[PDB]
Amino acid sequence: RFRVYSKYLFLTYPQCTLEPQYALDSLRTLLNKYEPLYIAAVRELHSPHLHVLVQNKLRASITNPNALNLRMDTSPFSIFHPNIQAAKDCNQVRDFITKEVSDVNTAEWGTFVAVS
DNA sequence: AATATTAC
Ligand SMILES: [Mn+2]
Ligand SMILES: [Mn+2]
Repeated sequence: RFRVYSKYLFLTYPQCTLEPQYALDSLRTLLNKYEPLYIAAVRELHSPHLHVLVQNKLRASITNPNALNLRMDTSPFSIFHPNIQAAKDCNQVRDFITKEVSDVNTAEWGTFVAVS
């Protein structure tokens, strides 16, 4: 039985290559009930993988482990599944994934929130 | 969970 109940989410999509911008744009509508405040999306192309950090205005309660899955819009139309965690420190997470980044592979939206 | 071994 899986439950993530948090305002702040650290997503990881292994073996995933989605352009960070489209991952950001569609995760923003998937999460729109929780009013996303800030989103950062970083593709790492050295095990190719996505990291996403999401700061919402309301505590998101996620109980469907597939609710955030993403599908390519071209062949082979693969489902991409994330590790979904509550972020223990948004500053540490942000630091981790932006350090992992070229600035071509990054996508931000909104104003970063200074958690307390 | 459920990608996968990536994930503060
Ligand atoms: Mn990484
Ligand atoms: Mn870890």
